[PDB]
Amino acid sequence: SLLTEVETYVLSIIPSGPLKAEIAQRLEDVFAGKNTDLEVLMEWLKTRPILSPLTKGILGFVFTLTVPSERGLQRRRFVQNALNGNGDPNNMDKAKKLYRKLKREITFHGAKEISLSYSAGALASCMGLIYNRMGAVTTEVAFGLVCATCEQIADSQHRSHRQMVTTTNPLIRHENRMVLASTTAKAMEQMAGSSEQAAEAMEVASQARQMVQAMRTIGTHPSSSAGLKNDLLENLQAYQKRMGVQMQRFK
Amino acid sequence: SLLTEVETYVLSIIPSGPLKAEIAQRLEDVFAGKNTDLEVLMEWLKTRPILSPLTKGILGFVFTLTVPSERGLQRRRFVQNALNGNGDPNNMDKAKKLYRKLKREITFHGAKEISLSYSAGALASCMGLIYNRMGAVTTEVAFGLVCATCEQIADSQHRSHRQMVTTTNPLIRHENRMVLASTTAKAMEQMAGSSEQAAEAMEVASQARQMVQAMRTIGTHPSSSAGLKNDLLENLQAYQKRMGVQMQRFK
Amino acid sequence: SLLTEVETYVLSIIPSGPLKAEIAQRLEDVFAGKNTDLEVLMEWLKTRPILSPLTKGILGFVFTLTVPSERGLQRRRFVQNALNGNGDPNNMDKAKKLYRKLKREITFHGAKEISLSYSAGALASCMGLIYNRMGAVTTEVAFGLVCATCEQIADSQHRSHRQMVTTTNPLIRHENRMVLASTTAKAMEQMAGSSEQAAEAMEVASQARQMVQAMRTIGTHPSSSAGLKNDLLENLQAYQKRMGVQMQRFK
Amino acid sequence: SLLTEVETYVLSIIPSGPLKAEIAQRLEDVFAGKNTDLEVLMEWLKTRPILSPLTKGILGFVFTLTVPSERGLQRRRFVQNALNGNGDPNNMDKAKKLYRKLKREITFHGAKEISLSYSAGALASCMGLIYNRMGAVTTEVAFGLVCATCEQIADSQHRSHRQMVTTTNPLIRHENRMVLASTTAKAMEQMAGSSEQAAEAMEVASQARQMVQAMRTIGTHPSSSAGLKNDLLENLQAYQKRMGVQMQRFK
Amino acid sequence: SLLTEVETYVLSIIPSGPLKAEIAQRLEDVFAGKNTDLEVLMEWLKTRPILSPLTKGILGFVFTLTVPSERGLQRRRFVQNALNGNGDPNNMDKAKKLYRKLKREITFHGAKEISLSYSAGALASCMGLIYNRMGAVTTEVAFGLVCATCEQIADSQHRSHRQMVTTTNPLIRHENRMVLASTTAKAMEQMAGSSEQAAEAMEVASQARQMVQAMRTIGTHPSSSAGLKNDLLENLQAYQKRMGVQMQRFK
Repeated sequence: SLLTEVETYVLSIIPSGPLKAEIAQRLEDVFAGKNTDLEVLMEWLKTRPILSPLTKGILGFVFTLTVPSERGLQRRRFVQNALNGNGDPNNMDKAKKLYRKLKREITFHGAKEISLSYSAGALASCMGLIYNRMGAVTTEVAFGLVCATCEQIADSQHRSHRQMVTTTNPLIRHENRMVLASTTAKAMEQMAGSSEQAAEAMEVASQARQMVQAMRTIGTHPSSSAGLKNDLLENLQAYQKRMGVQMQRFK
Repeated sequence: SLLTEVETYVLSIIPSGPLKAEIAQRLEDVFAGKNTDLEVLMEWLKTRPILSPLTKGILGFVFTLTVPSERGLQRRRFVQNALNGNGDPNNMDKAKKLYRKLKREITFHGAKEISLSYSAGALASCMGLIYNRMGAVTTEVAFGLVCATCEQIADSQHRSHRQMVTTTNPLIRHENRMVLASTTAKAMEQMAGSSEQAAEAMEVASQARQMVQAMRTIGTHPSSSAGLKNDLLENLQAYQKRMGVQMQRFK
Repeated sequence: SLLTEVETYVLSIIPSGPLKAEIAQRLEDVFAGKNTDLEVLMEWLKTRPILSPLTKGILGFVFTLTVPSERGLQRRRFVQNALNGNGDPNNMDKAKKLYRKLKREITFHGAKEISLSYSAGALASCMGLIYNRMGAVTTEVAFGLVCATCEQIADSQHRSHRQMVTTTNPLIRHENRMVLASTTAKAMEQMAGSSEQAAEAMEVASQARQMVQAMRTIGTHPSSSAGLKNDLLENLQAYQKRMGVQMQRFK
Repeated sequence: SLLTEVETYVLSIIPSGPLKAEIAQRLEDVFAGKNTDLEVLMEWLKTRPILSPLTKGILGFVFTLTVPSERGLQRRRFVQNALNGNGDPNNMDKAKKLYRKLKREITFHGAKEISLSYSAGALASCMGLIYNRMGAVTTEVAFGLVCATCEQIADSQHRSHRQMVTTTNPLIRHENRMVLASTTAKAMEQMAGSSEQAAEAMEVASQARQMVQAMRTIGTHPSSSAGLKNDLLENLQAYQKRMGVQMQRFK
Repeated sequence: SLLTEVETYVLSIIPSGPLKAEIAQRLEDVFAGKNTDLEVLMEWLKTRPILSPLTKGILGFVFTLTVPSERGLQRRRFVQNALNGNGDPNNMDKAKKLYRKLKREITFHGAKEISLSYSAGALASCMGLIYNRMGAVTTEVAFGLVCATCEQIADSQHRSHRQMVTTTNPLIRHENRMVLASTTAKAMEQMAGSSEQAAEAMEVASQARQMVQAMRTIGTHPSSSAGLKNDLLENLQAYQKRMGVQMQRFK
């Protein structure tokens, strides 16, 4: 498919959080064709929290093609300013070399290959060029390009969140055990509320949010959070395993 | 048959999604002869999301012949501009060589053979020529041509989605496991709602949309989605197997 | 028909507004033959707002032929001055070449063809010549000429409102969202007042005129009008859809 | 359209306030053709509050063309003095270069293009020239010019209200929170009075005008207005959201 | 906006009290355009209580431009005498340097910038110069100047009410607790009288005006007013919180 190969190369560049859980409803209802509007979506996406201007741009290049109409309205400025890359003079023709190449392709992987064998930042300049003409580059090709633009990025993270240096301090490794549990427990309040019982594991999750409120409220020793996530899951490995979704995945 | 050999060569060029699930209702109700209009259909098809201008053209060449009347109205422009191919001077006569050949045939496969033994892009120029005269080429022949025009395309994809290069990153292979499940689970909410129970597998599918909302909401590790689609199907391999449609097909 | 092929080639040259909604009642009641007078109509048409002197002329050449009598009164001057084209010496005979050609035809499309294969401005000189003799050119032929004179114009706009350059500023794209809604909402006050309820959507439309009065009265940010028309229609997609006319056409 | 592309390029140069909410009723009833007079309108527009003499001039060049008659009365002086630009000798011919160019055009965007590729202040000199002859420049062309004259202005603001330097003082940032709320609350008294209840949110808005009267009456600390607009909207996000217009737009 | 950026730079220079609560109704009804007169307003503003002659002048320079007419009457003398600054010979040309600069600008922030990069008292001399000619300085520019003139002032206070030296005496810190409460309680009598109950918190506020009358009537010890404001608010944190405006803002 082609729409389950674009959300994948688009949702993998966004940080993890309720932003990515909302965007993935907009992208969903955009493809399906619900009653939606663009300038609503582009304003909601310009005010946003943490998001690279490049990443606010790609999602503007996406929602402008996918939407059920050819509005052709004022090409919004946060995108056109985002995809130039602060005007690098050394790729103005390189993008045009690519824009004139991609004008010839008709399939998806034909473009993603050509665009991968290319720089990691001049692709945006082509995307900011297609965001001004969009005349002979069909949308399948363009999705081949953003899937390359966003794969050069996703590899930038995979070479980063693997080259990390884990922490030695206990204070920080105490809070990480509290965050993960207080976070994981807030989800389980939601994953259960849409179920039939919603009364045995909504509580087992709430108290592990209270117990974490207490440690911060008491100044407890960092040797107390040890085994807090995995001890939460075990207590609702019965209710929220078959009367819920599943477990041994959140850890 | 002849109408179950035209939807096949027309629905195989369109990307996969709710577009193709809607088009295949328009093509259905067009052949059957329900109360339908053309300029409605041609406007709805001009505003559309991802679709090659060539592919917006073929479907205009189809719906103009299949519709229960000979309107002969203004030959809409997105088609006539789409099927010329940006005016290639090297096939103006080659199409006319074909247009004068196809004028002689009376059967379907007689045209699809002749049109296959020919270029992959000059066929459109003939189709844009039949879209201006349509005088001695019966509709059976024309359907022989679009079935060739769209088989040269469907082979272009089969030589593309087989020459692909699978991904190595886990972030991207984490999202693909979320998309496929969140997508597959949205269908099962629909394939069940038209059934008698609609209450055991509509939930088993909804929670696997919630559990996927949680991972994005938590930033879970990419080793958690492993076995999420096939683990969904197993939990409604009982309800949505005999009280539904069938399974072990979606994977 | 012949009168539904003259209002079409005459109402397509007039700008959009209450002028065109009034003219199309005069042209209607002229053909039907209601109790009407000419010099009333020609005075009302000389004082008018935005209208090309050429376009004030064609409508004088129309209403003078269509009216239920052969007055033959003083050929009013705003027309005769409008159709000469500021006295081009290079078409005085070309029009007379056409006036002597059109004297031979008896059908409509026979004239519209001959007059199309001709200049875009010497046609008026023929029309200003027929506006002085009108002796052997039957009215069917003359309507063949104005339908050509006004098709050379309507193509001038189609090559203009398609070659436009959309706006980038938000202030201007903020007001356009206010105009379209405040305009569209004034119509819906009228399209509902001639109905049975006239009380649920007359209000839903009035408040969206008040909310737009407020933004101008407050100096609101240009990211507030986003989704104002389409948000209006949705709120009276229930009342003014079946207890009214129809929708999803105004957008 | 052409009248929804003139109010947009005319209402975007006027400051925000009840002036712009009144002008946009005059421009509305002028196009529609209600019983209106010019010298009333030109006197009402000469006495006015804050408005650039240039901006008082453009609206005189507009209302003189749009009005349902060709009065041709004494060309009022606040316009003719406004559009010369204090007699710049370096554009007397440049305007005449433009006046002789625009005499040839028949469409709208043909003029707006030509007039954009030109100075930002010599356009007025052409407009003050058309305000003295108005002989071969049709009104469509002239509206193409004011839409350019007023786009050179609207870009002057967009390069100004974006280059602003936000305030650091709390006293000033205390009053801005009071103005916006006391202003926004006065509108909501009006947007509700034309509704059925007009009794739950007319009060919720009035008290937030009283609470702001109190701070000025008490000399309250600048850390009290923090969250006053958005706290107002929340209290009538129930009444004045569906029994009114809409919200989350005024902020 | 431009009128919600002038009341802010004008109401921030006036002391806090019923003066500022009245002025902010005059400025409001001036912009909106109610039936108002100038010489009424300028007399009411000349007799006034505490107000710097400079501050009585700026508000005369404001109300003279904002008012719906061009009276051009006798330039009232309390302004013209106020804005010269007791005739400083060392800025007669500096203002004229500014008056000739500001004659060139057309936008607001363009003037406020230029006028900020300038003295804190020669701005008035320019304002007293514009109060005599007002010929080529549009009102938008002038409002750019008073917004600078009054920002040099508002910073003078922010460098004053922050450099204060708090009091050590208890007698004075006893009365301040009585004033704030007796003042705050008089407002709450008003903020409640425009509500539905006006009977539970109008009394809770009146008695805290009586209890303060008693201390003055008894000569009570300064350790009795401690916790009088915050103890008042708590007793009508129920009535005058949802059946009123809001609280925890007055402290």
